Amino acid sequence: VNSFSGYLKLTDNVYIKNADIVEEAKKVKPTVVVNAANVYLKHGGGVAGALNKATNNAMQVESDDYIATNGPLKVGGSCVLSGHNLAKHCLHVVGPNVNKGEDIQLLKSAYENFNQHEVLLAPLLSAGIFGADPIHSLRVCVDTVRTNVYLAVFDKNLYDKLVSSFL
Ligand SMILES: O=C(O)c1csc(CCNC(=O)c2cc3nc[nH]c3cc2F)n1
Repeated sequence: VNSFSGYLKLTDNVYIKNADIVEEAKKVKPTVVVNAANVYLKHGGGVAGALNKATNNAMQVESDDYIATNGPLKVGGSCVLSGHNLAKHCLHVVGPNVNKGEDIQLLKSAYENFNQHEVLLAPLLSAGIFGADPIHSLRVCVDTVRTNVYLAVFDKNLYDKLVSSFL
């Protein structure tokens, strides 16, 4: 049993809810919240901008030190950093950004990072301002992630479309 509430069950291990991931993280304090990161960990907008704002920019400060030491992530890659006031840990995962021309096949590699964590609160990778089709992102998620993933979808209209079209 875990503390996630109000989710629709899509499969054995994937659950979904119309929710603001920031508010959901603040209430659950999950072990892992996933950020929709870019390779530079520049958390300017979308999910990343919202998560970072909720940490009062502490996420960005920590991220800048990480990049100064380690250099950029790979598209499809990830790193584990602090969850600050939102979670124990934040898994920063880089989905391909279609608006940068990045190969959508890397979306599966991005979701594979979730398998290193038994339970996660996450957004749909490469959705929103990353330009991919969220229906496709949900399909890749379901077909790739084997650990228990709680997906937060901010837009109610999109949430309803994702549920109604799910196979
Ligand atoms: O419906 C979805 O989940 C969806 C559609 S596009 C996309 C990526 C961009 N997300 C955001 O800008 C975003 C900003 C927030 N500010 C406060 N809480 C937020 C949650 C967010 F998700 N997510």
